[PDB]
Amino acid sequence: AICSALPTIPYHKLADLRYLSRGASGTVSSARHADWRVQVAVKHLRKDVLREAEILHKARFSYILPILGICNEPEFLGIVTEYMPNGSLNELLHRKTEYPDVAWPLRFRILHEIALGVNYLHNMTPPLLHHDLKTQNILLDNEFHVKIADFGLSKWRMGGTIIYMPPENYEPGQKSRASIKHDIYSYAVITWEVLSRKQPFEDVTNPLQIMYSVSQGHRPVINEESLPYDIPHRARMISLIESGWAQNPDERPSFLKCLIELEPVLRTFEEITFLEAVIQLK
Amino acid sequence: AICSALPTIPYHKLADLRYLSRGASGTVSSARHADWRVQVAVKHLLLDSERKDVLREAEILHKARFSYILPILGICNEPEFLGIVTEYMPNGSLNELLHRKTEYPDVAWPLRFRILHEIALGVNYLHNMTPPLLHHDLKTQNILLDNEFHVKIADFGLSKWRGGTIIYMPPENYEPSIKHDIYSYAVITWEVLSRKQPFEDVTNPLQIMYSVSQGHRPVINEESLPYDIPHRARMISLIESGWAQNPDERPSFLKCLIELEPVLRTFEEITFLEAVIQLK
Ligand SMILES: COc1cc2nccc(Nc3[nH]nc(C)c3C)c2cc1S(=O)(=O)C(C)(C)C
Ligand SMILES: COc1cc2nccc(Nc3[nH]nc(C)c3C)c2cc1S(=O)(=O)C(C)(C)C
Repeated sequence: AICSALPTIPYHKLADLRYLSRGASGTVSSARHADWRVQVAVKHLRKDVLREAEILHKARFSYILPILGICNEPEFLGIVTEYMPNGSLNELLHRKTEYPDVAWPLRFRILHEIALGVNYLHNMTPPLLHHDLKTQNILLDNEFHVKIADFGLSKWRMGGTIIYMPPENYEPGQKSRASIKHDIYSYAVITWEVLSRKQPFEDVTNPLQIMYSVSQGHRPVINEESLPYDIPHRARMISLIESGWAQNPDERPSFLKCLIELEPVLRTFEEITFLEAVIQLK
Repeated sequence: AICSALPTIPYHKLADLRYLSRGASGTVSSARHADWRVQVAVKHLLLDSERKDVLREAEILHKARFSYILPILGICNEPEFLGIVTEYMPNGSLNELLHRKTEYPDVAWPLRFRILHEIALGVNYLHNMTPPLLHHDLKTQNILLDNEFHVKIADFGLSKWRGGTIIYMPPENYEPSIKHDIYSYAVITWEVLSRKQPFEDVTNPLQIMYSVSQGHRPVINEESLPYDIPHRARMISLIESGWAQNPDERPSFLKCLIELEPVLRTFEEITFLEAVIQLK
């Protein structure tokens, strides 16, 4: 029966408000809270903003973007969260000039924390299904620890890129929106993307042509060029990817199964290697 | 009107339960959550008032959620067992970091200043709540350190909405205030910058209490606070105003933070990372 209320933040308490990005969800800005003396992120532009705040507030966990409050005024409506200084996983994987090396321990830690975050959502009462996982909404804190964001399409078990969407979701309905095998598919594509640092379906022009290929059973390429033979635990990771993005949803594993497979892999990395991987990025 | 409920954790979902420490508040054990696959910490203990105290602590932790407050994950509320489940802090307490000198020969200045800044950020947040939450039991022992040595404030047993060690207690509190936490903070600051035990040459805690009531404080000289400390004069000023005999002369955490902000800006981000790697 222990209940915590989300604080209401007056818009005038946000100082040094600076534009970060503009998306479908709305505009993201950075700011500093004048009383709390911390940096914050603000997602702004009704019911859909409040629904996302409610989900973030209820789904609080170590690998979920921490919500600090809501701006609910006639003048302004926005979601206030902790500021993620290292942006998104998408930026880390594809900004190769900015990041020439992303050490294996760190890539494996990121994959483990994404699975830990999604598993938590799935274990809630009732289960919370993300349904829009992408490298763009896997955010990175000051020490490159994962924070999952974007709960706009996230539904309680009661436009942009399609590369993380299972083929059965292309023509939606009751069954597809209800599916508990959607997030694992997205996770399988993210895993491939993290281990290769390549754009899934890079050689395909139209995203509609990607959709046609995926429905036939075609997936991002698994070979020596995309996934080199020097990748730690390559065979095990390939097995996880291929089961995760299987055409038949029934053949895709649960996040629990995924985590039990990843735990021995993560134990082979000494703690200092995670620290060294992060310093290499600065 | 957005409300979040604290999850109830069945005791059987806590695997590898191992003793860590025993305190006045209760026993602390480490464990792993069988479904969530994460390491956790459990603070556990049979009386109506004793049960109510644990529920009070869990309520405070749940309501006072913030970046520098120990994150609560759930409550174990069973006939068989009653406990508070939180994130596991792998680096223990600030007390251990400052005084285990063989384990930690160097604690670089950027990290010491970052710790001091995060303690002030955490306490300021508590003070800014509606109504204000006053810690009233700040000590180096309940300043916990996460995997990257970021601060998490714990122990909300004595924390009130507006025993043990007396070294962090203002003299007016001996015979029973929004000016208690700043006093504790001033002692913690001295302790962080010196790595010495406050009043180390005293054989009885009553001798500390008598000294403090007479306006005497931990020594500030070249031996305790060397001349090579970054921003030494400013830090000494903060310490001395923070532990002033007259509570009215002690600053607010807002003032304290405005004082610390330019100090923290002089350190490049990579120096914090290098300070942590030096500890491993
Ligand atoms: C450094 O760039 C960003 C930092 C962010 N920190 C926290 C949250 C962000 N976005 C967000 N998602 N959902 C909510 C409710 C909020 C505030 C952040 C977003 C960015 S960004 O927009 O520049 C990026 C890296 C995603 C393009
Ligand atoms: C590594 O040692 C500890 C880690 C801890 N991690 C999280 C919480 C702890 N204590 C706690 N305080 N309040 C609550 C509700 C809880 C669970 C931790 C305590 C320890 S310890 O007891 O070994 C130490 C370092 C304080 C002596």
